[PDB]
Amino acid sequence: SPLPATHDLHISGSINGHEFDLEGSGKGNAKEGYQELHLKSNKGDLSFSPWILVPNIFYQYLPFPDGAMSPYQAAMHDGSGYVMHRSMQFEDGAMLHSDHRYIYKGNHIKGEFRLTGSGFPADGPVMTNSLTAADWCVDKLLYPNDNTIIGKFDWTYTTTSGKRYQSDVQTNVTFGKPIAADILKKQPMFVFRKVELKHTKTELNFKQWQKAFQDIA
Amino acid sequence: SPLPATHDLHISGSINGHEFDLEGSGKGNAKEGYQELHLKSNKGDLSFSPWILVPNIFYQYLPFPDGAMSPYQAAMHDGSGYVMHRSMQFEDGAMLHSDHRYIYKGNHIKGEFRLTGSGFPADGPVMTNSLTAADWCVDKLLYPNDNTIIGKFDWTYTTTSGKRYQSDVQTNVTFGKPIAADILKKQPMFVFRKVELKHTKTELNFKQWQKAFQDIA
Amino acid sequence: SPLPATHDLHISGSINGHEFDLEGSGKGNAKEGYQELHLKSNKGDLSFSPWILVPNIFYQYLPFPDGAMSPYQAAMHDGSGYVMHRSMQFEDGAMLHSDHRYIYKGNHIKGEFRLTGSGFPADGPVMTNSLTAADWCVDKLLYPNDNTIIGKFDWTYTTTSGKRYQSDVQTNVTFGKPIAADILKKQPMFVFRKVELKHTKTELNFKQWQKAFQDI
Amino acid sequence: SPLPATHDLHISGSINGHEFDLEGSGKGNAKEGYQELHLKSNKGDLSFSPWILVPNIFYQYLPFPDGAMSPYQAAMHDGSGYVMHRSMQFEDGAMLHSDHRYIYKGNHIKGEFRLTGSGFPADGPVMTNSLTAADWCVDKLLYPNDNTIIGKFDWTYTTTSGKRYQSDVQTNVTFGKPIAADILKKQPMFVFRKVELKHTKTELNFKQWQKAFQDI
Repeated sequence: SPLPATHDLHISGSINGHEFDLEGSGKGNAKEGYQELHLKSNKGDLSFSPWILVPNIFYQYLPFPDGAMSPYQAAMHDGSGYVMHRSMQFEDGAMLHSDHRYIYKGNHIKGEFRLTGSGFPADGPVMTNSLTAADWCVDKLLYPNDNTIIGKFDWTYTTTSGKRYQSDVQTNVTFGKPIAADILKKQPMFVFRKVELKHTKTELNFKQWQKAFQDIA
Repeated sequence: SPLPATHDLHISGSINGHEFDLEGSGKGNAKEGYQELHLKSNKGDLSFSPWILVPNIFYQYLPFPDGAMSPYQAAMHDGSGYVMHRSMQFEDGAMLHSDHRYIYKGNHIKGEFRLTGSGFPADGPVMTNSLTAADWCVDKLLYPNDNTIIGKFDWTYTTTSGKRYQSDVQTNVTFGKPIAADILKKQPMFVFRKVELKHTKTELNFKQWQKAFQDIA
Repeated sequence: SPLPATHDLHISGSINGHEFDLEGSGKGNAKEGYQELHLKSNKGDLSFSPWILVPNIFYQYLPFPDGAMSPYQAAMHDGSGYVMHRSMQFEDGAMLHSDHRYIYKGNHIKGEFRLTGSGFPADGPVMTNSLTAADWCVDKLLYPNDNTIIGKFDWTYTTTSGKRYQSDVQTNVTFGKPIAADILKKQPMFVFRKVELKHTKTELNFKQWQKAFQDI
Repeated sequence: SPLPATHDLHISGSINGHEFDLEGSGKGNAKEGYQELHLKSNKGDLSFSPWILVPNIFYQYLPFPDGAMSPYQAAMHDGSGYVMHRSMQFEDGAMLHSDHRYIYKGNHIKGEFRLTGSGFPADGPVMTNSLTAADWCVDKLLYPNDNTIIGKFDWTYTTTSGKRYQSDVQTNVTFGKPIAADILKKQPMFVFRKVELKHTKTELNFKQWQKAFQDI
């Protein structure tokens, strides 16, 4: 493959015991780090805030500094691939885990994601649609061995009450083959991201900007 | 349904990116809290310690104090059911999540479990088969609303080096209908458990004893 | 050196930046695990729930099963002693850590505890004095080496709104001499405890029951 | 009240039960974020890696973007001040918490920091003095109310074995007066920092670079 230009996603699973299923497609620009995605529900109205599906709704679009391939891009490029496993531990006792798999077809990516979330309080912000936005975020990546990224960030939404809603997020990424030694010696690597989400009860339109950095200006 | 007498399990997923799949059956005694289970691999040798599959490898076998039905037993009994979502956060950066679903057929239970584990160090105790046993365990249960248990325990194995291997484990249990009000007013509830596991690279034989308690002698 | 029959406590530090200081005296039964304590404020009215000072307000009162001494008691008995370091990580972002020291004078314990708690939201149950009780509790103990206990429990209060207030609690205990081999080989050890607190803005009246168990 | 140009530190407490006490002096540039510090032990040779005292070894040196004062600096500037409470939760079960206070005398800061660390395994990198450097670091800051900062970062050292040593770090900062509205509305704020440490068993020589950012 070359760098990605387009992608689709089928994402499904359950939140508080209630099944959900979405699909759609999007595109992005793998040199800029930007991507956008449209999703539509296959099982009626979502009963939970669509914002809970971020960050889960494609780091193949993410370059590393000075136009280098991120390990994600490299793994797409030679076709050896990777999977991700993410955990979100919310401050109010909720948990959401996800598994991420991909199939490549030239410069197009097909994502299959499975999520399980539970323990969202009936009156907390996820079940009342009270999440309003996700804060700008710094992701910290380390490679504890040659085929794994352990990444972390503190994830916060703003909400309608003005109180933020917090979780600890950890993403373990497992590669089909060794990450290039030149990527492995620049640790830690950070990535600054911004997202937007417009949404109804049945549809999402998401956009994301990403930029990797070892150091700041 | 009545109380369970027998069960089978199909359990599958991936550990460090490597797929695994097991099935088998067992039985137990729902008044005593005891159950045993035999499992066999459908995909060759496990490349990870089988002990990592405990606690994941049926609280329907668990009575509450003085022969009362546990909420698990009650949910089987009227057929309204429940699911579980468990998270294990290991001290060395590994994570393992699981989703648990059941189907009842009279006094027989069919479990379908899906697990994703990742970030196990190549030289840590899971990938070297160095777990030797699981410590006796106290599970602490609360019901933050009428259809959910949030349970927790500190989970430790002994290992061949003599160092214990630790994780934080949280199990969120989501019920199809409200838990009985008489169960909901006895919080917290604790459960003392013991397990044994004999195993090879392709087969497991597990046993478990459980006893619920609000207070001790 | 005898098992403890009476004790004093001086506990101080700050909560959300506001200094506090209490002292008092109590007693208990080291064969049974029970003790009780009275504390009075030296700096005016407490600005936070006094319940936040539990569990921090003496495991020298705790025996082990079958009349054995707990490690806490043995270290009092030989004078070698120990310190505790405790951390409470609250679900709403607050943190409270404490440092515990003791002087023994025959059967009397003097505690000097220093505490820093911070980050408690102005409308949370601690700052609105809305905590009503602490749930009964199981403490899981391990000894990762011969002079250290690492213990954990999930700590929950009931509150006036009905919704519980939770924290993760880790207590590390460090001994001046090795723990006896016979205690070391019985792991985990669990301890079941119940507490009561009656309080006003200046005074606390605390009781506790505790009992070690390995199995039920 | 001027921005800081020099500072002293007295830092004490215990690690694994062993008391330690250091003092010294340093300086820095409050327009640039840099500061450096020298510390000397008053109680003999340290029995643990001196790296464990970082990050704990002065954000009054930290400016905010475009020459604005950080909240730390503004609270020095008006004399209203603040305290910090920090917690480090290590991957191997150790815990280290600290309490930070300051006295200001014109452009000079006096710090008094109290620390308790415990649970560090005898064969871990802290007790074998095997920590070699601290990774560069991004601190995420939020203000859940008008006098409080709640900050977090994942803290990692490199060690002689090649394997990193990790901890979760939460710092709660409490202000004697409200933070300015204009600082409050810019959340999150991030801070990028680099540190160096040269040390012997009795002496530390510490430098730090820091720079706030909202975006890159």
